[PDB]
Amino acid sequence: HSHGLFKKLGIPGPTPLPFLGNILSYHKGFCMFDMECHKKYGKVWGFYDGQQPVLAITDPDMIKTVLVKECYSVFTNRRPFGPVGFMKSAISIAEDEEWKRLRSLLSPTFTSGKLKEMVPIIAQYGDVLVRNLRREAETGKPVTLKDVFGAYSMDVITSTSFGVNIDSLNNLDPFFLSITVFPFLIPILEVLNICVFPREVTNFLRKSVKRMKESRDFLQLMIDSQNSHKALSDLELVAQSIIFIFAGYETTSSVLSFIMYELATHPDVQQKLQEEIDAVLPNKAPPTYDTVLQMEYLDMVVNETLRLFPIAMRLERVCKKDVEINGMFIPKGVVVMIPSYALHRDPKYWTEPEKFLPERFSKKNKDNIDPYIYTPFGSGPRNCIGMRFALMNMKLALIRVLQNFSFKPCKETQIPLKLSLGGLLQPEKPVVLKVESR
Amino acid sequence: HSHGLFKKLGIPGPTPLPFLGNILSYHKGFCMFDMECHKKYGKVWGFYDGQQPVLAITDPDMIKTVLVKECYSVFTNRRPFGPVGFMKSAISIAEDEEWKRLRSLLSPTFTSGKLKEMVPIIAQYGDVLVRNLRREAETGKPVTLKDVFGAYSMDVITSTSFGVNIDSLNNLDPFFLSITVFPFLIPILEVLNICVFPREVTNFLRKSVKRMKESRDFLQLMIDSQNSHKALSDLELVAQSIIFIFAGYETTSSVLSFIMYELATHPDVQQKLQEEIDAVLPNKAPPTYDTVLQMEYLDMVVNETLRLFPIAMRLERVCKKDVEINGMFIPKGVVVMIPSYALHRDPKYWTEPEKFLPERFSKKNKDNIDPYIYTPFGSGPRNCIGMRFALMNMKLALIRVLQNFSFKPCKETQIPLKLSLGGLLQPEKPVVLKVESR
Ligand code: HEM
Ligand code: HEM
Ligand SMILES: O=C(CNC(=O)C(F)(F)F)N[C@H](CS[C@H](Cc1ccccc1)C(=O)NCCc1cccnc1)Cc1ccccc1
Ligand SMILES: O=C(CNC(=O)C(F)(F)F)N[C@H](CS[C@H](Cc1ccccc1)C(=O)NCCc1cccnc1)Cc1ccccc1
Repeated sequence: HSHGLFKKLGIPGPTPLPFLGNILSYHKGFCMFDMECHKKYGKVWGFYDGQQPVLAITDPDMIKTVLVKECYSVFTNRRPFGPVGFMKSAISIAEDEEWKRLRSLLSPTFTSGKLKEMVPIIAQYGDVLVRNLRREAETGKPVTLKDVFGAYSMDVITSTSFGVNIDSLNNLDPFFLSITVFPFLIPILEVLNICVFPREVTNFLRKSVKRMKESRDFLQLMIDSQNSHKALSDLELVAQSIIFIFAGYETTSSVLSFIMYELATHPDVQQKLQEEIDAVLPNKAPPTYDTVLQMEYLDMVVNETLRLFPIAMRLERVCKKDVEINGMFIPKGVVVMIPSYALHRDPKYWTEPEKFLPERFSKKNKDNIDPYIYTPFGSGPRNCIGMRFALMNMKLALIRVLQNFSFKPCKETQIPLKLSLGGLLQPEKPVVLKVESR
Repeated sequence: HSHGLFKKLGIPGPTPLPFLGNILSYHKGFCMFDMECHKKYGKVWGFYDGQQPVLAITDPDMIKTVLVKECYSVFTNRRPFGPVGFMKSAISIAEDEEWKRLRSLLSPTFTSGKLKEMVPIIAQYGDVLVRNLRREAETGKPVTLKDVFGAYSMDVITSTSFGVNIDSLNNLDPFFLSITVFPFLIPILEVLNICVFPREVTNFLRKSVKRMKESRDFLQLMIDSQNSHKALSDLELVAQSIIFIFAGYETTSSVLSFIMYELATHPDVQQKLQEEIDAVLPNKAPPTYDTVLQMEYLDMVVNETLRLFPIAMRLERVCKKDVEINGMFIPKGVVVMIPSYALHRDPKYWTEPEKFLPERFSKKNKDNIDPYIYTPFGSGPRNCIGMRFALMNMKLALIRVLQNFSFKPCKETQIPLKLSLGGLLQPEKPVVLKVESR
C-alpha cells in the first residue's frame, strides 16, 4: 500500500513486491544493490524495505543538507532499531533530545586531549600483539588476521574502557530480515523482554560495572562526567560502555585485516609505509601520539582502505517532518539513505575506483575529494563520536606491527578479496597471510 | 517493568499488577475509578494502562499549562489510537504539524458566520422531529429517547455535511481492553488492513464522496477550502466527514437524552424553560440563530447537563518531551490525563454536586466557575472544534421540542439514572419518558 509514494513523487526506483518491497534484491548484498541502483537511476531513487520507503540521495549538497544543515531540525535519528531493551539509552540508538543530551555528556570523553592520555595504555598492548605475532612468526604457520587482531582489539577495549587488563589471546541474516517484513513485531518483543544483546551479556556488564564503580579509561571519564542537562545515570553508563565495546571490537579488527590484505597484495605500499615508520621512529622507536599524526603516508593508507571498505556501508536518517531540500520534496517518516559504499566506488568521482591507490589522499590530491562523497565516519553533529580514537588506535597498531614484521600472501590468501554477501562489511573468507620477522 | 516510574517520581497511586497495570480497576468504569483516586490521593496521582503510565492532574493552573500554555510545544497529541487505517488523516487523530495543518484548513468551516448560515437547514428537521414526536404522542406509548433523537441527530448530520436530506426515522469492551494489554499489536493490525471503522463504511463514504464531488454544508466548505499549507486532499476530505458524522451522531443524541431525563425529573426547570422559550418566541415562533443565544436559562440547562454527563469523561495529552510544569517533573511518553467527570462532581468546587441545579450557571454564579475545572469541550488550541455548532444544534432541537411537547416520567423511567459501566458515557438503560402535547 505504501508502495505508491515514490510513484506519486515521481522518483524512480525498482518496482516493489507486496509484503516484501524490494528486499529480495539484497541477495547480492546492500552494496551491490546500491551500485546497481546508482547506475540504473542516477542521482536520486527510492525503494522499500518491506513497507518502509527508503530514499537514496547522492548529491553532495543534498548530503550536506541532510547530514549537517537540517540534522537537529529534521534528520536527527537513525531508523528505529529494535528490540533493544535498556540499550534504548545508548547514544547511537537514542533519539532527539535524549541523544542530544547523551552526546554532550559523552563528547568531552572523546577530545584530542583525553585521547593523548590514552595512547600509552594503547601502546602497551602492541607489545603483546607483537610477541603474540612473533610466536606465530617463528612457526610461520600462516595467520588468520581477525583472530590476532581481534585479540588486540579486545585488549584495547577492556583497558581503555574499564582499566581491566588481559592477554585475551592467551586467556541480511534470518532475524533482521524478518524485522523488516514484520517491523510491527518490534514492540511485540520489547514487552517479551527479548534482546539482540543477550540478556546475559548485558546482565554481566550491568553488574560488572557497579562492582568497579564501588571498588574505585572511558568508564572513568564517564563517572567523572556524572560528578547542565541531568548528568548521567547508572544503567545509562553501562549501556554506553557496551556500545563502546561493540564499536571498537569488530571495527578496529575488521579494518586492520582489510589493511594487511591490501598491504600484502601491494608490497610496494608496505615498503613505503615501513620506510616512513622507520624514518620517523628510528630503531623501531616507540610510537607516540604526536609521531602518529606526523606520518602522512600511514594516514593515506588508512583512508584508502576505508574508501574500499566503509564498514558502515550506508548512512541513514529518519525524516521527522515534511521538508524540501535542494528542490526535492521529502515526506515525513521516509528513511533518507546515503549509499557510502556506492559513492566510494563511483567512477564519476574516482579514477580507477576498484584499485587500491593511496595516492588519492596525497597532500596534493586530498584537496579534490568531496567530504560528502567520502564519509567513512559519517558527517555532521551525529558522526562517529569515536573517529579520532579509532584512527589513533589502528595507526598505533600498524606502526608497531610494521616495525617488526612484513606480510606476504599465502596460497590460501583469497586474491582478490570477495566481500560477505550478508549484512556485514566483512570478507567472504578470512584473511590468511604470511608473517615474516624483520 | 515500567511500573517503577511513578514510584521513583514519588507520585502516589494504586499499585499496578504485572502485564495489566491498574486496568482491573475499570470494572466500575473510568469515572468511578477516577473519583475514588481523586479522593484517596488528592491533587496528582499516577496509574498504568498496562505498561502505559498515566498521570492524572487536577490543579487548574497545571491544567491550563497542559491544555493551553504548552500545547504546541509538549502536549500536542492525544494517546495513540489505532488501528485506524487511512483515518490516521482525520483531525482528532492526527499529530503535531499534520494536525496543525488540518486544524487551520478546517477552522473557518466552524466559524460563527458559517454556523448562522447552517441554522435554517437545521431548523427544517426540527419540524420532522416534532411531527415524528406527535405521531408517538397521539399514541402516548412511552418513548425511548435515543431513537427519536438519534434519528434527528442523523437528519442534521447528513444535511449539514453532504446536502443529503432524509427522514431517517422513516427510511471497556473486549477489543480496546485487549488494546492496552497488547498495544504492541496496533502495528500488527495496520499491516493487516483491519480497522475499527469497518472497511465497508469507509469504503461506502470514500466513493460516496467522490460521487457528490463530481456531481456538483461541511463538504462544501471543505471543498471550497481546497480551492498556505498544502490545501486539502480527497482521501483526507472523506476522513474528516466521517469524523464529523461520528462526532455529531452519538453526542448530539446522548446529551439531548440526558437533558430530557433531567427535565422530566425536574418539571419546574422544564416549565421555566418552556416559559423562556414561549416569551422570546411567542406563538411557538420559529427559533432563529440570534434568539437561541438570547435564551440564558436554556444555556444554563445545557451546561448543567454537560456538567453531570461530560460525554468525554477524560481529556488526554501525550507528553512529547521531558517537562516541568508548576513544580512537577513529567517524563517523556507519559500520558497526562485531566479527569473531567471527577472534577465536574468534585464537592470541593461544587456545592451539592450530585444535584441537577441549573442555577450554578446563572449570570451571577457563572463567574465563580473555573474554566479549567468545567471543561465539557476541553480547552486550548485543540478543544472541540465543533463546540459552537453542537450547542446551536442541541438548543435548536430543545426549543422546537418544548414549544410543542412536555415530558413526564414513566414507571419504566430509570429513576435515578444509572450510568453505563462500560467505556461510553451513556445510561445503563435507555431513557423512556412520556410525551404530552401542549
Ligand atoms: C574504523 C573505525 C570506525 C569507523 C569507520 C566508524 C564509522 C562510523 C560511522 C559511519 C558512523 C555513523 C555516522 C553517521 O551516521 O553520520 C559512526 C557512528 C558512531 N560511532 Fe563510529 N566508527 C569507527 C569506530 C568507532 C569507535 C572506536 C567508537 C568508540 C566509541 C565509535 C563510536 C561511535 C558512536 C557512539 C557512533 C554514534 C554516534 C551518535 O549516534 O551520536 N566508532 N561511526
Ligand atoms: C455535546 C456535544 C460535544 C461535546 C460535549 C464535545 C466535546 C469535545 C471534547 C471534550 C473534545 C476534546 C477536547 C480536548 O481534548 O481538549 C472534543 C474534540 C473534538 N470535537 Fe467535540 N464535542 C461535541 C460535539 C462535536 C461536534 C458536533 C463536532 C463536529 C465536527 C465535534 C468535533 C470535534 C473534533 C474534530 C474534535 C478534535 C479536535 C482536534 O483534535 O483538533 N464535536 N470535543
Ligand atoms: O545498519 C545496521 C544493520 N541492519 C539493521 O540495523 C536493520 F535493523 F535494519 F536490519 N546496524 C547499525 C545500527 S545498530 C549497532 C549495533 C549495536 C551494538 C551494541 C549495542 C547496540 C547496538 C549500533 O547502534 N552501534 C555500533 C557501534 C559502531 C560501529 C561502527 C562504527 N561506529 C560505531 C548501523 C550503524 C553503523 C554505524 C554507526 C551507527 C549505526
Ligand atoms: O477515549 C476514547 C475511548 N477509548 C480509547 O480510545 C482507548 F483506545 F484507549 F481504549 N475515545 C476517543 C478517541 S477516538 C474517537 C472515535 C472515532 C470515530 C470515527 C473516526 C475516528 C475516531 C475520535 O477520535 N473522535 C470522535 C468525535 C467526537 C466525539 C465527541 C466530541 N467531539 C468529537 C476520545 C476523544 C473524545 C473527544 C474528543 C477527542 C477524543
